[PDB]
Amino acid sequence: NWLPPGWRVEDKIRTSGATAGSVDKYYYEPNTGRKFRSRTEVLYYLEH
DNA sequence: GCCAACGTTGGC
DNA sequence: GCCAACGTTGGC
Repeated sequence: NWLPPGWRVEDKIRTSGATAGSVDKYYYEPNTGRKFRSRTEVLYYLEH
């Protein structure tokens, strides 16, 4: 994508409820493994 | 207070 | 209706 080196993205499928079958993505910072739950939040972190 | 789970919201 | 960013919230 436009992500830097060592950034991992993970799909998690919603298993239950009305939204079941929906996918949420999560972003992992390379050498810290810190977790962000959107693209707006990650590029903000990288921009500041 | 953190956060995983699932809900809500509005531009498309 | 889809998408996905973001609201909420109860169990830890």
